[PDB]
Amino acid sequence: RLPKPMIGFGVPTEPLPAMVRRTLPSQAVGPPFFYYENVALAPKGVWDTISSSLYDIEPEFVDSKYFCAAARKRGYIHNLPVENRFPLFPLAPRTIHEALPLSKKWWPSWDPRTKLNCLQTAIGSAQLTNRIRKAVEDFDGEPPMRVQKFVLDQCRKWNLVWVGRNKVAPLEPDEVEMLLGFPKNHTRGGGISRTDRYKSLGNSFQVDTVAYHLSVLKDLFPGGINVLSLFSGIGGGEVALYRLGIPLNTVVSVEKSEVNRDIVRSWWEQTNQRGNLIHFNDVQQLNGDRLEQLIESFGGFDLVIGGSPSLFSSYVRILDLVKSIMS
Ligand SMILES: Nc1ncnc2c1ncn2[C@@H]1O[C@H](C[C@@H](N)CC[C@H](N)C(=O)O)[C@@H](O)[C@H]1O
Repeated sequence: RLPKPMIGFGVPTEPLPAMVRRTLPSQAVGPPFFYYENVALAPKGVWDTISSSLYDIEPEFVDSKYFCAAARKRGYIHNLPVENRFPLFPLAPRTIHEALPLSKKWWPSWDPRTKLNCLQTAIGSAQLTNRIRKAVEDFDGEPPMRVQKFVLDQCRKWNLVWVGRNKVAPLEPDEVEMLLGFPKNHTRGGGISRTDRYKSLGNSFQVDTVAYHLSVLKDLFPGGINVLSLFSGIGGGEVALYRLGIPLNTVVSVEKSEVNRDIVRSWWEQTNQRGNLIHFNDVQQLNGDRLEQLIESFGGFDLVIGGSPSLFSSYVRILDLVKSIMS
């Protein structure tokens, strides 16, 4: 169902495809700009539904493996210009060994991975890494093919990395933070647990990818940008805009988790944003009246952006309200 290399209309690290053009449906244009992200792998009918709900736009499928050392396959529905995109610099390390230098010295020659799988919320238990330890410990390299297959399967499944001889480990949160393009300690401290760190990171945007798409906005909004960020999580979008050097004037962030909200608030302060950050807890508390007053108070929204959430319906309802209001 998906393209041969998932580079969308193009990725910075490879040659542009032969086709980099898109003609936006007439209704799909106009302010505001919108950016919707969903899992790439999904039945035909779902993406059909999403497209029909979002002004007939066809999704742009891209794998974040072209932006970092971990794969992430996503479909992005948007109405942004597609040309003159530039990446965040410097480019993220794109192999496990580049990203995690301490992992290279203990990487067995028989482990061919140079790229991690999609980063998820759950982590490999001590029990499993123990099983792997005992499975490889008996041999002083290399282990029988069937055990090689057993441990390679477990490692791929759980994104385990080598940290010593006979020792694999799940990624620690700082490693995940950097793989996703977040500043270090972005999710550390302040009342969030470790497992919740993994859950908030596992559900986030890959920042380099998103920034590559949003980079076209930098010239358009020198006054600063007003953003409706829906299901904003730990603020992947805001961090992308920030790393792009796009000033943020007003951000309306709708996020159910208090832990996520606090993470984003801390970040907002730490980066000394002069602009305004406004939090709402439920996407269902943004009615036409609330949107109206937000807009008459702060000006219209330049970008509305949301990620992988009836909640999609909430996104659509809200985007439609905003576009209606703005004309
Ligand atoms: N009803 C809701 N209203 C607003 N946010 C929700 C709601 N339900 C779940 N969420 C938040 O949805 C975010 C949707 C995630 N895919 C977001 C990841 C986020 N975009 C990031 O880049 O970090 C999470 O914070 C979900 O917990």
